[PDB]
Amino acid sequence: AATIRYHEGDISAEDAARYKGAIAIDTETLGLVPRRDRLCVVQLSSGDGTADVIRIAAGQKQAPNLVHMLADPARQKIFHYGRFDIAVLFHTFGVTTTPVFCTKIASRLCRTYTDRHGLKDNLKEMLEVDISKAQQSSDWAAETLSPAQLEYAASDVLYLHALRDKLTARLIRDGRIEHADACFAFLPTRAKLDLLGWDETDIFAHS
Amino acid sequence: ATIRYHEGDISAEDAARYKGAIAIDTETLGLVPRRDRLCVVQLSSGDGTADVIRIAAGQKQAPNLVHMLADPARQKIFHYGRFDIAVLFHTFGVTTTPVFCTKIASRLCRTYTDRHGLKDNLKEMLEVDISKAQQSSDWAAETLSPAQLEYAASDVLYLHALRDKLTARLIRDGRIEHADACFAFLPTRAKLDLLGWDETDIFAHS
Amino acid sequence: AATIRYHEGDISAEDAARYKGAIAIDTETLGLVPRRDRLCVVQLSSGDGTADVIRIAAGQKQAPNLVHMLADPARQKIFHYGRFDIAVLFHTFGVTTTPVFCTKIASRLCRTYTDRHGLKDNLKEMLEVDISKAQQSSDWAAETLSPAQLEYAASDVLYLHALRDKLTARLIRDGRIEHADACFAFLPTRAKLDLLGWDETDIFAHS
Amino acid sequence: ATIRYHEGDISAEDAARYKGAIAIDTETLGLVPRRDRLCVVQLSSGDGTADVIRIAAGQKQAPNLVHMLADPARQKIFHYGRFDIAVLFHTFGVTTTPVFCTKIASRLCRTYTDRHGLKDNLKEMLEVDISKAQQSSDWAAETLSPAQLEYAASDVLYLHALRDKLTARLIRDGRIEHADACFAFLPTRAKLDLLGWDETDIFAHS
Amino acid sequence: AATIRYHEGDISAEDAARYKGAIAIDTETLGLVPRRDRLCVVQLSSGDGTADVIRIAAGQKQAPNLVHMLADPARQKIFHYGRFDIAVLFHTFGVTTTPVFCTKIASRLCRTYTDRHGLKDNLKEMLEVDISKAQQSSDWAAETLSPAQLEYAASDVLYLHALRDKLTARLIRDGRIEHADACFAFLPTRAKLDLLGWDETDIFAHS
Amino acid sequence: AATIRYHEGDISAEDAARYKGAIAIDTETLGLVPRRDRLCVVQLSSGDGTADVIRIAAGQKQAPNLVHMLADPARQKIFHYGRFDIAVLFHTFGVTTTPVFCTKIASRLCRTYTDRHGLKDNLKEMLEVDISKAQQSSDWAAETLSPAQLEYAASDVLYLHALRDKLTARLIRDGRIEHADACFAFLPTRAKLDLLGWDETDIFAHS
Amino acid sequence: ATIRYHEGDISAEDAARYKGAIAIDTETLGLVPRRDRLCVVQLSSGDGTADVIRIAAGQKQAPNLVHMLADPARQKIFHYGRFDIAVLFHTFGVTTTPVFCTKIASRLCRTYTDRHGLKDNLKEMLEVDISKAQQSSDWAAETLSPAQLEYAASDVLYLHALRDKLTARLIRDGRIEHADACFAFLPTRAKLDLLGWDETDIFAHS
Amino acid sequence: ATIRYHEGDISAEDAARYKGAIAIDTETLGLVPRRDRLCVVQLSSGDGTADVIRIAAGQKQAPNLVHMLADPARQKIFHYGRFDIAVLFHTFGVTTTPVFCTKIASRLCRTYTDRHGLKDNLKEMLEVDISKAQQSSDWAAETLSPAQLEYAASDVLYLHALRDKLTARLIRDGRIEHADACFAFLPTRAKLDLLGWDETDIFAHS
Repeated sequence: AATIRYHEGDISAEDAARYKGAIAIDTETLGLVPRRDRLCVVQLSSGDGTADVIRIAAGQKQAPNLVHMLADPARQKIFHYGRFDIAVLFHTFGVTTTPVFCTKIASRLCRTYTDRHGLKDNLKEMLEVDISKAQQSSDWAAETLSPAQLEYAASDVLYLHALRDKLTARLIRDGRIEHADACFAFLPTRAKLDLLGWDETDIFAHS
Repeated sequence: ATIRYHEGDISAEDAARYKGAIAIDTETLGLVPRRDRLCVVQLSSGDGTADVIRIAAGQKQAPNLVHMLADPARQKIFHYGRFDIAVLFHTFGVTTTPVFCTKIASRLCRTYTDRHGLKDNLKEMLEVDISKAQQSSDWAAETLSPAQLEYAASDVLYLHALRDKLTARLIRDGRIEHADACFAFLPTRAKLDLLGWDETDIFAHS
Repeated sequence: AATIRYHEGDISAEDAARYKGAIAIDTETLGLVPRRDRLCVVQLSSGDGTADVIRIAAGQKQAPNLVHMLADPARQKIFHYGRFDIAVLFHTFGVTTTPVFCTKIASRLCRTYTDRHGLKDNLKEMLEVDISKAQQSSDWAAETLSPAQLEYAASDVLYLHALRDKLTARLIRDGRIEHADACFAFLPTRAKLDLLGWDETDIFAHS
Repeated sequence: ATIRYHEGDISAEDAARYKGAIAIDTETLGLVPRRDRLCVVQLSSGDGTADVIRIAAGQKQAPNLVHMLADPARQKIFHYGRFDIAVLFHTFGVTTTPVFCTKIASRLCRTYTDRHGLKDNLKEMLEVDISKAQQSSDWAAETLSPAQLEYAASDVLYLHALRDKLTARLIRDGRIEHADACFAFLPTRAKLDLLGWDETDIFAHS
Repeated sequence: AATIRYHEGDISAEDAARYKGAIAIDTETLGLVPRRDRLCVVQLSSGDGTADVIRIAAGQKQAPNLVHMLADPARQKIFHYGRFDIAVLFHTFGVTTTPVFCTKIASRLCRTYTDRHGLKDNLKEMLEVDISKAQQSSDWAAETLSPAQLEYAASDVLYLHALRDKLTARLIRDGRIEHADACFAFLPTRAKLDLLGWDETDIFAHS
Repeated sequence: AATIRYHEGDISAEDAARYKGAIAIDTETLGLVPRRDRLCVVQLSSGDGTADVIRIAAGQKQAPNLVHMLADPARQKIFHYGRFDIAVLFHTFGVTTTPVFCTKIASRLCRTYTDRHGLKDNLKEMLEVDISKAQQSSDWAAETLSPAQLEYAASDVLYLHALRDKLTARLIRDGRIEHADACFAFLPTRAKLDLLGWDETDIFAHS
Repeated sequence: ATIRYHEGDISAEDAARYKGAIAIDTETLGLVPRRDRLCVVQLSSGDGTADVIRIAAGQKQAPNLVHMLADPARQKIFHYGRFDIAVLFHTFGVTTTPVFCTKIASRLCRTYTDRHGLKDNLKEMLEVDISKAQQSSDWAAETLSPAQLEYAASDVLYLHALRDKLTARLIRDGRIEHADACFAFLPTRAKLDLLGWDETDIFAHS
Repeated sequence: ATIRYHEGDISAEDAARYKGAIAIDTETLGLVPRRDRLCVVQLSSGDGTADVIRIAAGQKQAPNLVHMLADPARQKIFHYGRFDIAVLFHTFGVTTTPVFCTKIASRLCRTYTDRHGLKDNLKEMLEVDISKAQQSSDWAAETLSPAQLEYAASDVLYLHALRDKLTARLIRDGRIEHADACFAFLPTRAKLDLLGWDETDIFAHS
């Protein structure tokens, strides 16, 4: 019945069964460099106002119930800036998350009247929802996640279905849903190119 | 006879020579598609001959060429297709598909150099020499010169061979799947450029 | 009698008849790239403390009463940074707005003691009028403009006659009215050069 | 006899040769008008001959030249008039009008190159070769050398022909009206430079 | 008896006679480019807590009582960033102000523990005096200077003797008084080089 | 019994005897350029909540009790950004401080989820301790240090043992203690290379 | 006979030639170790001969080479060891120690020049000429060419001599102790690069 | 006989040749005075001959040279004295005064060029050719080579003549008083550099 369902290592089968459709997802790590900074938390939400928070142990390389969800082509995974998380999940578990919807790419493609494409600003404008970023820069490898860390992790996925729905309607209205879908199809490759060593260059540029 | 010249569109007879992949480049009045009109489209089937099609100011149709560009059964090979795909969509409304880009391929496998232009690729990969002297000529000239026609043909005459060599390197070095995904995105990348995202990576934060 | 007169598609003939002289004008769009971001609103004021707000539909390419006002050489159009709006109006309707007075160019030419040439700062110093920029970055394509969007649109044109008058007096006092008038005569060409593809370069520079 | 040399001002007799447009350039002690004085003004009527006028330190009048510069009935042709118009206004108080600038014209039509200098324009458009060797000489020298006089004349001898070729390109490519509006603004752009706006586009936000 | 003695055109002989020693001085203009932006106000203080504020008219090229003070080698002129004001005064009146003490140069040479060398920060640290910069960016050519403009002009010179005295003691303590004096001797040339056309380059650099 | 024990010139033998293990240490100077800006204060703490504050006189080149502590290989010296202080101490006294632990290097090596590696931010996150930076940019050469300067100097060393202990545990947890120890072994050379003339280049780069 | 070629690992017999310091360089597919695989390791004992070891894709062991790299009794000499030490650790898991880097040495003593590459060092310090023509070749080629083998050997043949000359300069100019401390840190600097600190000095504020 | 070589200090006999202005330059181990020691001081009286003084590591005195440098009755001529004045103060504690700097003079009068180095000044102003080949040599060498001695002498042999030509231009173009004030500040500018203000103009806001 909990708003924040906590797991160690992997999601339970009962909680994975809550996800009959799209899966909202984010991760927390020790930093922005996957080969240096380990995966610490994976958080998920089915869009019903509750979330799963999964603590990932140091050195952990399998999470079979979660990994099946990530690879399942029948269920879309929704991220805000999936470029990073898709890379972290491939680096850690060897899974290519697919198919994906990225609300940051979607924001860039339809919220053409602003330069503010972060999650907090998207949720404020599109949903009139306030989230706090205070815990983004904390030690996510802690043995005991703090109440504030659990709040942040859950709130970071609780609103992604609703945000995707609003941005999808804007993309359809403004004629860019096809462009968005092509971006989402390339996103796992973009993440893998980062891991391989092209993380600071646009492969489509001249240089 | 190795450079077949056409006004406006390739003939149906010459289009029928293209039984497989189509090497393609364009020439324009500059690097800004909405400012700098398409002036030439050049094609080769990889048999050592080329078709050079001169495009008129204001021309909006080229039915035989457009059918080739849209034909999903025949790959189109470009060097830096990001630009030409945008120009072709801007001019004719056609989305060229499917594509292979030898510049993207070069960037993904020739990791030991920063020289990814066509001339350098042709020299290293094929020992073929081309001259870039006519690159900055007036492609809207009333009469294209013999030097211009030779330059335009040379930009397409070797793309099948270059594609094959770079594909072998992509296989050897493990990046053929990444290259194919880049090629699948390339028409969208070109369309995003036309809409004013030309100086930003849509996959970056900004 | 309304302070904010609302129109769909075009201004009414009765309201266009209010403009016996200069026309204060601005636009709202989906962003700063005319070939990508459609025109959404045109707002006008005759300088009497009231404004016309005209919602422009997606795909709309004619607005005959408005376009006649924009092209009428007998009535000056007053913009703050007309470089953008003149381009948007030419892109959308094919009209070359003329003649124009730009209060941003005027500010740059006479308010030589400051680097703050935006509308809010000009209105504060020159008129002791406060305006809020909160709604500048909103979805101007909304089917129902919000009360805050209507306030912003109206306030954005309500003070331009008064601002033009103050800046004109400063330009005369400080000896730069001729320079300003030459800038205003070039402004439609500058806007058209942006649309053609020179939007990021000064055509008068070496490169 | 093809380079007519004058001290201070052109003679009335030689000014009367100019029945139409006046090609014009200047030489100075550098690129900062309030620091670097005007040293030479060079003119050509487009007939293959030039007038070279040497300007003295502190000279504030040149009545025959100033009458030509202000005469609204005769166009003045410059390559990058933005600079010379400023120098002439700073020195003599004259606003040169009306003007044609071949550098603005080049930027508006030679969209396929970044080379908009005079030497490159003359080579592409006219197959005329000029040498820039004396560009960085001391133009305030007590005696101008034959090389300096040849350089100064060559900067004006071809501007009518270059104007005509670039005008044809502006017609072909649809930008003659934009060019004319730029020329109408150019004297104001030059005056804004003298006032300290030389490093900013007055039409930008900043 | 006034704290702020106002003058039009030139200081009176009676008020110039108050200055038996160093003269604290600043100017106000229409901006930072002397050939474009006219001199509007010259303000002076003898260090006794009162100031002279002299309005300079458009086109005015003489101010004989003031100019004698500026040129008088027997009385030091104290500026905060005299590089600018010395240039403006030479451009306007043809006078080379000498000798000078610049409290900004002095601050840079002895307040080596901070990057904040403006007047407000110097007065706060060295004298525990607060001044407001609100009126720095105002129209100084106004026919009627506002009460706030008069306050700003006076406060800008009221504390310069005291600031010079504190910074002089620091320069002596820390061994850099000779360097400071050499900088002050070069300052009029530095100002003149700005007017001539070297305003954006250090003449002592390679380029 | 004092929380802040004050010394002129050198620490007393009795107070040096308090340091049976690691020595927390910082300095204050007239600025960031050792050849220009003299050493003014050395502050130490044994980690018991009290500190020694030693005023260094102008021109002073010996401090034998302090220098013995700095050179003693049996006692670690703990700095936050020791690169600077190690250089200042070598420049002033000729002593090579060794061995060292730098909490800024340690922070950069383990607090990989943040870009905020200053002392104030480290103490806030790692210890929930607040310090004020108000007095960092003050005149540290004053004959009479102010109460606020004494507070700042003491608080700057009071928490370094505790910070070192927390960061050491993080470095061990995250696998980078060996990297940190190698950085600390190079740190005196890095400081000396700064003094010699390589202060603006990484000697390990290509250029 | 002066270039001994090996597949995969140096032979035990040839490793036994190395009684003292070991000059070493590598060749790769580019400058990003996790992207661009190790292709060649080249060694010299300083006797005018070299061992060139070609490394296979996916190769993770080279026992004789790794024993040399880890042997604390024999110094390894590199020019810009920061890169090669990282590549060797990434590929084989070995931490090369102890090391001398002639590029660090050059930066610490050749204070009158910005030219710290190997070719310039060899020319000034030894009057030895090497050519960099094969620097940007495909080092993963199925067969390394004679030019590639000569280039690879020349990169190690002179490092003992260069080390000796630069050591003399470090003694003369007072920086040998600083150099030795840099060499002691160099393996850590290389490991920090692999972890993503490659564009930051860990000793700076940021 | 035209290059008189000295160890440590000029002889009293050769110092007595200098009855007027003293042309002077130095050579060092690089551009950072506290890192890169003074190695050579070269002087000329303007008579076509030079004194070259080799400076030892750690040398802190040179009494005859220092007396010349401090002598207020004899001007010292440098090209970019900002550097050498700092090196001489750092090494010997002497404040060289009074000075003329031909690089400052060049910047104040050769307003039509960005080429203010010595070689370019000597070529334009005197038609004298010097070669910069030894600029980046090891000036702390145990034996200075004939090429080094020729380079060092050539840096001072023409400074009187260059000073005279640039002074004439400063007179012509109205900036001799500004130049003299710059020269009066130059020793302070050099001392501020040594104190860490070397990358900032003390007269700027920051």
